[PDB]
Amino acid sequence: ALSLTADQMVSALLDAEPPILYSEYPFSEASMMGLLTNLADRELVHMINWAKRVPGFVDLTLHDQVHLLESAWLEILMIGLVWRSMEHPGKLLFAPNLLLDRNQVEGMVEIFDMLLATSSRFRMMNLQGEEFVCLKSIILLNSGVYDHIHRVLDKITDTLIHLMAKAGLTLQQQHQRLAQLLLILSHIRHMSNKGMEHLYSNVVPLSDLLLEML
Amino acid sequence: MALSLTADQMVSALLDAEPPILYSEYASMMGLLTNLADRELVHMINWAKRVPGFVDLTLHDQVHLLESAWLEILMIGLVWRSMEHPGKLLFAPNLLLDRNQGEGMVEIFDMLLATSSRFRMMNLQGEEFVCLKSIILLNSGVYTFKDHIHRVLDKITDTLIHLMAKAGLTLQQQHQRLAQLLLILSHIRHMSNKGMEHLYSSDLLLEMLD
Ligand SMILES: CC(F)(F)c1cc(F)ccc1-c1sc2cc(O)ccc2c1Oc1ccc(/C=C/C(=O)O)cc1
Ligand SMILES: CC(F)(F)c1cc(F)ccc1-c1sc2cc(O)ccc2c1Oc1ccc(/C=C/C(=O)O)cc1
Repeated sequence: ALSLTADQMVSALLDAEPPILYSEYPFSEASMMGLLTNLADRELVHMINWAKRVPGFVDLTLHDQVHLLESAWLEILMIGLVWRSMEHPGKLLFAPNLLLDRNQVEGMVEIFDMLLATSSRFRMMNLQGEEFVCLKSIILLNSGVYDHIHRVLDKITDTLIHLMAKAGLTLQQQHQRLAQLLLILSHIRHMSNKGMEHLYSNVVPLSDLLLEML
Repeated sequence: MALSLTADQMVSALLDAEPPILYSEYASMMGLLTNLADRELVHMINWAKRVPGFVDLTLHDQVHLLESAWLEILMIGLVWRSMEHPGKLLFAPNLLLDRNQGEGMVEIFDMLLATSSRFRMMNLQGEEFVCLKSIILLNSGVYTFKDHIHRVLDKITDTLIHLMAKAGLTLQQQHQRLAQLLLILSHIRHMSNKGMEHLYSSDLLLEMLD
């Protein structure tokens, strides 16, 4: 974990990427929720396989692994959502067969627009895939900490910087972009909080799930 | 305007803009905190107006940023004051509450303690603190409304790095510490949302700015 170079870290994260799942082959509030709920359920399974391939995660106790996934699972789904929705302005790509707009469930339009704004921010910054997988790993490891983990987090920070330095950015630009990316995570946390609020205002067996994976 | 300020000039402006540490009046624990928060809000507006680049913004934008960040700013201030008091939160010098003094807020309290311990373990400096508080003000509501904000945010980033470089930290330790600090802002946002929904369980901002 702490032995990996920045390049080894990147390739390991890239190859550990979860597959793009499909929705079940007009919508109502109930039907829309059912599709999204089912999609998220099947995605959680792959998220666990991905998490167990994130450097330093399996080094943790099963107790800590459950706690980190329980806190970050919606954040991870959301950043995954806004990432694949980058090439679709004004639209969210939940699934290749499920591309929705603003007009496409009461109480969700606020978080929907927040996800759209985040996607536009990534597109404006021209977020790269190598940067995306680093941000996703950070979310997993940081969302539920409150010195092994912090050292792994520092390693991912070095990896991000390495990617920016290799891209030709000046050290000032490296620090600025790093700051810009990590501040977005605060907004992703915000969207998750509102999401966890609204959703639980069917798919929560991460403790159950992770244990049956063993 | 503020885009011409140096790192040291940015620090000096923020340090001198710092709000005073208010006192509590010499169950009803909520009443005291509500009153304290009310009086702190007035000074927060004065502080915000002195944050470099904040007055260059639309007033409606100034209001939006303040309403989105006001609890985050109150909390990071609390965490800052409580740094030298392990296991306690210093809402006021005469209002120092323990963990068990903290229905349901014991969760919010523990998160505030944990944040206080981290800043203590990181040995957060005052110059770093005022920068973090400035970031919170400018970043918390930027995705719920122009490019001026991001420019100002970029120079606060420049300021933070400068402070770390002056402290003697290596260039690797600089971006690592920068990352650690900003990741804590995510948890502060989390505490605010959890706090905001408990206060649940703001158009007067324009008046104070008018
Ligand atoms: C706006 C919105 F739809 F994204 C959205 C707005 C919110 F307030 C909250 C969540 C969302 C999301 S984002 C996520 C991204 C994707 O990769 C896949 C699914 C969707 C998921 O839909 C979901 C997600 C989880 C559940 C769980 C319910 C249960 O356990 O009973 C139900 C529907
Ligand atoms: C008490 C606590 F910190 F745990 C806590 C847990 C939460 F879930 C949410 C907020 C808090 C806090 S943090 C803040 C830090 C300080 O500088 C000053 C006061 C306190 C404030 O007490 C408050 C703050 C605001 C209000 C608003 C009431 C209204 O508008 O009517 C009421 C009480």
